[PDB]
Formats: sequence, structure tokens, C-alpha cells
Amino acid sequence: SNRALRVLVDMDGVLADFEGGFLRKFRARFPDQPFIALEDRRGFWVSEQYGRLRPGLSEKAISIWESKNFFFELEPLPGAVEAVKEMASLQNTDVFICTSPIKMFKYCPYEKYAWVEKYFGPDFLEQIVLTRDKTVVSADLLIDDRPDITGTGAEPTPSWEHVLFTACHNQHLQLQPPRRRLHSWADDWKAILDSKRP
Amino acid sequence: SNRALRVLVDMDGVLADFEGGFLRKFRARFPDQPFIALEDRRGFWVSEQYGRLRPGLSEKAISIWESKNFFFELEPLPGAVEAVKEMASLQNTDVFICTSPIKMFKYCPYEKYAWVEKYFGPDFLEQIVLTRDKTVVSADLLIDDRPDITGTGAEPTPSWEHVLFTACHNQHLQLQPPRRRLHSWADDWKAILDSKRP
Ligand SMILES: [Cl-]
Ligand SMILES: [Cl-]
Ligand SMILES: [Mg+2]
Ligand SMILES: [Mg+2]
Repeated sequence: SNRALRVLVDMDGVLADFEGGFLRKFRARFPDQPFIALEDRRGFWVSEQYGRLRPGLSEKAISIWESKNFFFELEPLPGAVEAVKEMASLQNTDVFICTSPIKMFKYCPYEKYAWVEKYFGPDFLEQIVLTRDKTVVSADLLIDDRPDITGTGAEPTPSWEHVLFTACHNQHLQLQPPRRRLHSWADDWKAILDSKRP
Repeated sequence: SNRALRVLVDMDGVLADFEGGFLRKFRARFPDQPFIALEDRRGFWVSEQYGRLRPGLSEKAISIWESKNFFFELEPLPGAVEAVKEMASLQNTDVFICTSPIKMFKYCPYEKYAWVEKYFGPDFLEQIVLTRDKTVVSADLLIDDRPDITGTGAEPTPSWEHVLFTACHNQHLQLQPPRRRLHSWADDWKAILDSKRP
């Protein structure tokens, strides 16, 4: 609730299970192709790992998340909806969902709004920021599964502290101190927010 | 081209002729209803002025911009595309298009991306920021036709200076010094940018 601590919450990999949705739909569509089990995922870009696996598989992978209903049908991560609803109800706390669309824009922007409406309600649509460059969005915190966030972004010194949210693709990564992780929504996110308050 | 001066350029009323597109489609769809000529427009919210004109006309007005192809078919303002292309090519200048979607999200986000692709090309899609709250986007300048920009926004002290871009609905407004206007894209926008440079 609305100086408020401002928290940017990423969508794919934090609220929505992109990795699991992708794998399931990839195996269904391309049952004769090899795949990458989640525990074996390494690196942020799915299509790059698939492209190394077999020739043509980058393009096949892309075709999964370019398809209609891919984004809309993603399942929420455990605890994500509940945590963000609670976070948004806290005193002196403003929550925005900060998400980057894919390059093919026929479905993805629309479906992200629709997904937010479905899980958070119409009033939360006000809190969505769509951008490929999150460094130009000012906040105290950014909770996001992408390790390299600057990429490179236009703002060399973002205002936010990036808290890395654990995902299959980043779980083994050693971070440079003092970078921090949120391991799951079961982990103590309130303590992370409180550490940034006056 | 990519510390760079960062300029947020609004879409409706700055790049795209929302007011003229709206009026034309309103008169075509509702030929028996009264309308507001552009010179008589007052206040940012179109639907509010229409609602005062006749009962039910707010809802009719809304139905124009909720329709498919409304946003996509908007015409560029004179000089807008050319100016923003030139601006983006300047040394030490990063340009983002910063636009607020309407509440009904079936078409508007998609069509705004499609509009940018059509006039600026695929590579400029990277520069789009969609948000209802522009105060959380950091920059040196925001060129926008809306007079009241904070509304109220979550950031009480935005980083940008708001330069009011003239539109039919704001052309008579007296601003509190030191607020500034860009009267049209024919006006000297380079001088405004240069005033913010080191
Ligand atoms: Cl999923
Ligand atoms: Cl138009
Ligand atoms: Mg993510
Ligand atoms: Mg505008």
C-alpha cells in the first residue's frame, strides 16, 4: 500500500513457471527430439542451450514460446501469488510487476496482462511495467531470475538492488558478494524488503 | 545512440494522433450524436468531456478506443517519426517510447508494438516501455501531452523534467514556471535536449 519502499517483481521465473511450461510443451510438440531436463538447464537463454544440443532445435524451442497461449497458460510458481498479494498489502510498500516481452509481440504482451488479471485481479493491471530494459525502471529492489541484469541496459547504475530469484538455470551460480538470492517464495522475502527500509 | 542523455517520448498525442483518430471514428460510428471539435477539447480525459455533452456518450466514446485497429490505425503527428529517428541517432542520446495502455488490454498493447514496428522498424521495439505510472521510469526528460503527470504516481519526485507537448486539449493551459512546452515537432526540440546535457 502507498515514502514507500518500491519492489519490482519479475514475471517469468518468479511469478510464472516459464521453464516447466516450455519443457512440457516442447516435449508434447516435438516428442522425437532430445530435450534438456530442468536440472540440466544452464544459462539464461533456453534457445542457446537447445541450439547446442541439436541443429535446428533453437528454432523449434523459439516456436514454443511464440505460440498462442504459451504465456497465458503458464502455471504460477509455488507461493508466488500469495506472496505478492501479501507484499502489495504491506504498509509503505509499492509493488510493480516488471517483465520483458519476447521479440514476437502478437500474443505475449496481451497474455501477460491477461495472466496478471487472472491471478491478481483487474486492479493489479495498474502495476505492470513492460520493458526490455529494466535498468530504466527505478525502485529499491528487483527480484528477478536473470543473472546478468544490465545485460547492456541504458542505465549504468540502476537504483534497485537486484535480488536473484533461484531458478533451475541459475541455481549453481556463485554470485559476487554482496549480491543476494531469494531462494523461493517460501524463503524470507519480508526480511529482504525490511533490510531496505529506513 | 548510447553517460547518455535519456529522453522518454510519449506515444498518444506526441507520436500518434489519438484525438483526430478518435474524432473521425466517433463521427463515423455515431453520426447522429453530438461530438467535440478538436478546437473545443478541454481536459485530458476525452470520455469525461463527452459524458458531460450527453448521457451515455462517455461509454460510446470509450467504445471507439476499445475497438480493434483503433491504436494501429492512428496517423503519426507531423514531424514525429522524423524527429524521433533523428533524436535516436544523436550522440549520447538514448530514446525510449513511454506509453500507457488503456484499461481494456485485448488490442492496445499489441497494436502499440505493431505501430512502433511499422514506423520505426523492428530494432526500435527494444525501446518501448508500457506502464500506467511513468513516474517510476527514470530519465532526463519526458515529452508528453498530459498536463498532470503524477497524476497519483508512486514516485513523488521523478527524475525527469516533464516537457508538455502541445495538443488540442492542453493548448490554452498556463503552466507554473519553470515548466516548459514543446509546441510541435517543428519546434526546437534539440534545444530542449541540449539544455539538459552536461
Ligand atoms: Cl507452466
Ligand atoms: Cl489518427
Ligand atoms: Mg525472469
Ligand atoms: Mg499522451
